[PDB]
Amino acid sequence: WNNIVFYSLGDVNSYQGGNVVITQRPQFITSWRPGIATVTWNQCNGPEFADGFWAYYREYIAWVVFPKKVMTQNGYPLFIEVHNKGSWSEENTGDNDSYFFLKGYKWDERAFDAGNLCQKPGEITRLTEKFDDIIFKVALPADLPLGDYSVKIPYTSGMQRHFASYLGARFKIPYNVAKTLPRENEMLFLFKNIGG
Ligand SMILES: CC(=O)N[C@H]1[C@H](O[C@H]2[C@@H](O)[C@@H](CO)O[C@H](O[C@@H]3[C@H](O)[C@@H](O)[C@H](O[C@H]4[C@H](O)[C@@H](O)[C@H](O)O[C@@H]4CO)O[C@@H]3CO)[C@@H]2O)O[C@H](CO)[C@H](O)[C@@H]1O
Repeated sequence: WNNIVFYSLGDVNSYQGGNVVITQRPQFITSWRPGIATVTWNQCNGPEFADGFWAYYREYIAWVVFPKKVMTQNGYPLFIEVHNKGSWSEENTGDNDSYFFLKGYKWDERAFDAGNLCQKPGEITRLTEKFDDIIFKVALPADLPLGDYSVKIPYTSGMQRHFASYLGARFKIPYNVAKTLPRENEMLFLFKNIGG
């Protein structure tokens, strides 16, 4: 059997880009913040609870799905580009609308730990793991009005936890499903367009 549960993080953060001109590509840093996660998706055909007497195997993969474009409040498109993905595995690069970053750091790990191996959507748990930052840069359209900007950029980040009854178990949430997961995180990108 295989049980996979996606635990979604949902913090809001700000990044000050300062004064910028439309010929520049201001950057912003997206950091992974340990916190409370909410199940937003699962797929299970195994047992619901492990009572401590039985073994199962863990495969954990961190995910970040980030938009390639975002509209400003006043109606202008900002183009998001990856500047430094750190150790993240940037995949499904052909998608026109979103970046997909994954970090599979645990696999084939046998455990007897008691717990709920298929929490339902809405359930929560605390994620204490830390992952690398991702630095993005933004291209501003030349026709962007001058002034202060506070751009809300929704995105998904979370932990895919896969429990299985056997060794060598592998599962990755399909990109097409991931792209649709609730985007509970928010980067609030601030900057003042002084021209150019
Ligand atoms: C679908 C698939 O399995 N392979 C694709 C691959 O998928 C892996 C990728 O998304 C990474 C990103 O971190 O996470 C998963 O794998 C983890 C580790 O990162 C990876 O190093 C490790 O590999 C070990 C393998 O499992 C062992 O059997 C082997 O003996 O030793 C290897 C190295 O130590 O595996 C884990 C698995 O959880 C994903 O599985 O991504 C690429 C890039 O897109 C491509 O699609 C592959 O087909």
